Amino acid sequence: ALSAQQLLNASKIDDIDSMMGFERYVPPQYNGRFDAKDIDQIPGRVGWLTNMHATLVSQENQGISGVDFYFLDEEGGSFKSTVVYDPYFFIACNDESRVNDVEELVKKYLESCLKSLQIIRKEDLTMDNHLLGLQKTLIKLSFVNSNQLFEARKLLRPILQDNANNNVQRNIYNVDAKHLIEDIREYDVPYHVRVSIDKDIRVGKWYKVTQQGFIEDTRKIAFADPVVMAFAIATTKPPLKFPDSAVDQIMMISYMIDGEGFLITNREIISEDIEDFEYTPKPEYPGFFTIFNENDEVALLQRFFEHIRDVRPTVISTFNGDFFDWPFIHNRSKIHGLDMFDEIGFAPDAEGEYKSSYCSHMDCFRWVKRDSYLPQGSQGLKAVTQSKLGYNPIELDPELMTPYAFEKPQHLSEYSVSDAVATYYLYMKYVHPFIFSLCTIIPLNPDETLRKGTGTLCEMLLMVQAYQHNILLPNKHTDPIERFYDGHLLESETYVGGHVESLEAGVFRSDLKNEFKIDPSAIDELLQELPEALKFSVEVENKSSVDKVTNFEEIKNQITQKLLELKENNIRNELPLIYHVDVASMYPNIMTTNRLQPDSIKAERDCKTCARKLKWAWRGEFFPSKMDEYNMIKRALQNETFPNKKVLTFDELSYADQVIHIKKRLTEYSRKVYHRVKVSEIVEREAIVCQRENPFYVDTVKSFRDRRYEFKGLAKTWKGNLSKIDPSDKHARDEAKKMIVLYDSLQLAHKVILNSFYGYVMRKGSRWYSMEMAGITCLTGATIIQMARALVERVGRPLELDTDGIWCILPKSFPETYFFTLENGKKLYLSYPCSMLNYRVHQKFTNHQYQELKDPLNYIYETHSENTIFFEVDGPYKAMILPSSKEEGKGIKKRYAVFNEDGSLAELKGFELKRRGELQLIKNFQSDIFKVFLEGDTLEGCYSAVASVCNRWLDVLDSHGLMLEDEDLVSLICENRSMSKTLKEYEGQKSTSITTARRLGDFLGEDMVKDKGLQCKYIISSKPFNAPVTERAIPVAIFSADIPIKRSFLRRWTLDPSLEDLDIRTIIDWGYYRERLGSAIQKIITIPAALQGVSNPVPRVEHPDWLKRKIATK
DNA sequence: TAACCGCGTTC
DNA sequence: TCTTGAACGCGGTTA
Ligand SMILES: Nc1ncnc2c1ncn2[C@H]1C[C@H](O)[C@@H](COP(=O)(O)OP(=O)(O)OP(=O)(O)O)O1
Ligand code: SF4
Ligand SMILES: [Mg+2]
Repeated sequence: ALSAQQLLNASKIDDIDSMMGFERYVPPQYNGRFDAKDIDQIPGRVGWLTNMHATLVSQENQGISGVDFYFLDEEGGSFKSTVVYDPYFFIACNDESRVNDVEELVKKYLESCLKSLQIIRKEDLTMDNHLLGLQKTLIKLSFVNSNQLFEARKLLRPILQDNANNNVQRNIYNVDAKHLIEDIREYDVPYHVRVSIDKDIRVGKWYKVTQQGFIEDTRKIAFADPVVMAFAIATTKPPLKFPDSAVDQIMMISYMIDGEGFLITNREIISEDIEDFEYTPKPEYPGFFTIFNENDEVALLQRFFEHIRDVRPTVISTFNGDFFDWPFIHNRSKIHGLDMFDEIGFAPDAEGEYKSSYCSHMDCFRWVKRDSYLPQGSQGLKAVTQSKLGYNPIELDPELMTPYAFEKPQHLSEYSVSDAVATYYLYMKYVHPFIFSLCTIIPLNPDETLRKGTGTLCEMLLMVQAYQHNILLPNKHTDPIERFYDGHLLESETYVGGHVESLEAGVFRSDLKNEFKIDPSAIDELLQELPEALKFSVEVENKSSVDKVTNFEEIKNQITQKLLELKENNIRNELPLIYHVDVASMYPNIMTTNRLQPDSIKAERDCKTCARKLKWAWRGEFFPSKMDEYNMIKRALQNETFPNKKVLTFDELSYADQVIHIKKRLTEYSRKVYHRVKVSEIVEREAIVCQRENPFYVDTVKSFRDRRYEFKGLAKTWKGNLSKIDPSDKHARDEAKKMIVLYDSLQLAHKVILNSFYGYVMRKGSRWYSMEMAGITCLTGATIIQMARALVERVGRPLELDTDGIWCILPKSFPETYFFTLENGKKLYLSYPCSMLNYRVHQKFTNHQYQELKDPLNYIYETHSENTIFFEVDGPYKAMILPSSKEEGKGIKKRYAVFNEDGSLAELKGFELKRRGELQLIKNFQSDIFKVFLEGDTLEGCYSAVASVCNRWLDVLDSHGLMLEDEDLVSLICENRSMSKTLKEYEGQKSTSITTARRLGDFLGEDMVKDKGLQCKYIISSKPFNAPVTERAIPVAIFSADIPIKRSFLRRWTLDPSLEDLDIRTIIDWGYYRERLGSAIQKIITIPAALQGVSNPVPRVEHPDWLKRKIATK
């Protein structure tokens, strides 16, 4: 069957890898001991593992499944070895009495696929008394191949759906072996992952291939060096349109190999014989490119395909090559009669992405999207290169590439080549070390470590831990389709997340005095807690003792001066310090403090201080209908013929689509009757957390957090090295910076995976699901951060607060940073505002019930006090600009701008210029104003220097843009906007992006709006009027097209049949665009100035009504 | 006015 | 088949 067509395919693959140099090496036979202390005398071959692929092999009739491992040896060659391992899953029963009887049933019903049967015990944390050593008995169903495992799984799931569904009734006045199968387990594990876990094999490690298995060579830890190749293509699309594979040609293909770069050209579209040249933006990224000037598109592709075979790459890297680059090559190779699989070994898979067997295809766009921590507006290759590579790649309009093929091709080749050097060094500096080091710990291959969701990565890490501790894997979670509460059907239940608040707004600077009204009782507490808060810092936060200090009383008196000095002067006016307090890896440390894991959340029925009762906050959004109502609409629905995708009944439907209809018909009934559709209620629930459960989950979080803490630490050490270096030595400074951009990206690359251990608990299909633990983690974080704000509020003023961070000001007379001294010829760091917080969270949040198993054989536990929740401080900063809302008594959260002592921009957040695709004028306005919030010498002087830039930008919108040129206009007025889906999935929804897409469709043709993610760049129109903005967006692209279609389309949407004008200035509603500018100046300039006591610096933007009335009263 | 949506941020 | 979470700003429609 498919074993036959699956064993044919391997032949093909087996021959491809041999063509690309991957011999199938079988180790010599060895009748000796499986020694580990010396692997040198055991005969075999050493290799650095570089890929894995599940395959189907034959002896030495149906296939026996296994994994092909691709190696790079130390002699400079390569080989390939295979392991065989029986796929398997388990069966669980109700009655341990009858365990041997159902095994008899399994052997006979699964006769055609079962290979072996076994009775296995595993620890199951679902089970009473499992912490005393009790285990659960399972039946292990091994198989030959994975095609037979699937057959058996399709033979039992019928039984599983009888043992629950019904129960036939016969003799009403009155046990089968089939009803003992409670469930199957570990049935949905992918085969290649099952092998790497059970055999403890990872890509990026060194193994000595031997007859009895792979032996990890603990000696060599450093990676080997593959042969890397990155490439980017250039095409010849039509003007105004994205390239199509059918017609469009292929001008060039640039690529790089192991540090030497190459370029091949198509002379039927080009026009010159480009000569060998150099392009290195920085001396660290060489780019000497030798060009292969070829004639036709076939000579192109045939030289590319032959060069790959001549270099044997183990990794091909691209940039959005799975959605464009590769897929075009295949369609233009088929168009010219070639087989990519037969020539290179690449082909698309079930997900549409391109892969091979010997060569991992690394699409850099997936590391940038997932691990770069860059905003979506910075995920193009240019923004990525400036951010991560430290130079500017050459930009070129897409609508000038194919003309400049004939026009000026020696610059076109520089674009071609710049995209390659960007892609090659981006991969070599960021993608290669991150992904391959991630394969060291995560049991997948490079092209899957690169593409899986971060939640799935966490699932993989937790499975290795569950397997090595002999823990039975829970099945994948399935959400209940119907859930109720007090008689109402619910729309969405959730917990309340973190705590966000904006408190003050405006400008604050390290040289402009501020007013601090201080609570004396607050300092009185700081007075009492002071002796123990310093004993805190030296012990908990530095791992030392006050016995070794030389100056504890010397500094304790030193800082009690500055606090008692303030005890008298409650009201002061001094320069402020701008500081930031944020706890390091909050939610992970909240979890590892409270021993929080999903299996630790028990009930009353799952059970002297082991149970730790913690509180979370449930939030439900339910309909305002009762079940009498709910019952009434189901009867109406039952008398309706529904389509089949000829017409079926309501009960013949799928239950999932039943609720869908019910919800859509309860959608409108509940509204017209019960006045609304969503009613919100939040109840604070309590849950217990066993402090003695198998800590396999929380130990995976602690292990991964510790793995990130080192990178986050090394970055700080190199930050100080950059401080203590002369402001000139080029190499030095550069080197530092280079290292601090790598170690910040790396620690941030671990940041999302680390925090995905908390999100995994709520993920759809999670094996370890529990709404309780995610809610407990958030409310603990909320209560911690609100306790911290209540303290700083009484001694300074916090400006903004989010989840675990607090921006604040404190008077300059407040104690800042001191350093303890030891008799070791060393010193210890202390910043009092951090420690005063950390002492008091270590007094109201430590876990005095943390129990750990300290002798397993006798099942003894021991209690201690664990808490790893520390604040960290960054600063002091020079300035911070916080906007304010256009409504009364309301700031705005999640956006501000801070500035380093240097004047450099430290952090800018939330605003429109960072966001992907807003309107460029607002983006250009914002990238102009925050900089001149640093000029001037008084506050009201600041707001007027910034007002100059505000009025100059208003002059552009007030003068109808007649100062900007007819080409520098269209970009400053553009509004580029992405559409997550395709048009027909938006029917019923009317936005500006919607109509721009439909208008761009019947102009350029339906080929423009085929795939999703399309960029709706448009302008708002003046005509028609007395109408919505929704029905007024004009696709900006028409203005470069042909005049009659210009007038035809524009006249249709303007409702004016006369072609009065064709200029952008004619149709654009300037009153709209100046109102969107007026809102920006209100939020960032004037309203902030008012609340700081400065009259309107830009009186051309008018204060809102409520603030005028508030000004008149004062 | 206020609820509610899509998008893309900040956590 | 594959799949981290919630809170929020802002423009825009809808009730
Ligand atoms: N992608 C995310 N997914 C889930 N939770 C997140 C995410 N980002 C931030 N958070 C949640 C969990 C965080 O611990 C918590 C605080 O975020 P944040 O302070 O920015 O980083 P962090 O506290 O986890 O590490 P650190 O502060 O050292 O950079 O909010
Ligand atoms: S809290 Fe105590 S009684 Fe309850 S399950 Fe855990 S160990 Fe058993
Ligand atoms: Mg934090």
